[PDB]
Amino acid sequence: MTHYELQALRKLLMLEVSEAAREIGDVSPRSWQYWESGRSPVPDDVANQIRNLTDMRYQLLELRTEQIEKAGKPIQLNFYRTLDDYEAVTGKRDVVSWRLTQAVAATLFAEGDVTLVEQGGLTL
Amino acid sequence: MTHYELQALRKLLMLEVSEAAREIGDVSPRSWQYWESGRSPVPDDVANQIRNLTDMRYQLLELRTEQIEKAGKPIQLNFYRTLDDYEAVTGKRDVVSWRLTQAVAATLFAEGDVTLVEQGGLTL
Repeated sequence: MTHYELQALRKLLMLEVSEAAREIGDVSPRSWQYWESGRSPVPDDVANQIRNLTDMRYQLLELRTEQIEKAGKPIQLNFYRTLDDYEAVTGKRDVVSWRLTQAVAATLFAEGDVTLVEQGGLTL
Repeated sequence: MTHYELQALRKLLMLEVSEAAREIGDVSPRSWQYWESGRSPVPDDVANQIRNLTDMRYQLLELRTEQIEKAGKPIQLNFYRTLDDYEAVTGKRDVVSWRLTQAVAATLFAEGDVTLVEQGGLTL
């Protein structure tokens, strides 16, 4: 996977460089920056994890689309401003899953399929 | 517009807070942070600008999708790592439009509709 493929997906998932560097790579931000600028090759394990996260974004989008089908109206999704807000609902400080919820909800909200709330959002 | 609606769209556009603060609000990064945390209300002009940038995102997605239809195969899109790369192609150092090209290209790449290149991509 190239440096700009890696960056495009990392940004699309709403990961910060420091979060991706720590949770996906087991490396410093400077190393992840090198992977994103082409200064060092992207390790294949990292490319695989990034593609699997991209697949999960797609799957979550599909599940929310099925929920929208059942509801007959746009559903509500929680947009968690902070990891604490996410933790309040899930009990876990899972950075990558938190950013994933942000990416899914933001995409659906922009495309008109969903409304956003801080607390009433639909589960699963 | 609520504070988390503003943040979700700002992030989906791939804008940094300092970029949104300078180019969209005419305000400091701290003031934009306040709009995104709920400490100050989102000005209606800013909300309008954000909604229009979101419309442009959707519109660029539609045009690229039409280009893919006409091509009969995946097309190549430039993913500009830096504002310099963007300017080299467009002749303009338009931060907001640059981030928009990144967001469009990243979504289409994730869905498999497009390949990414650093140079030579199909222009629109």
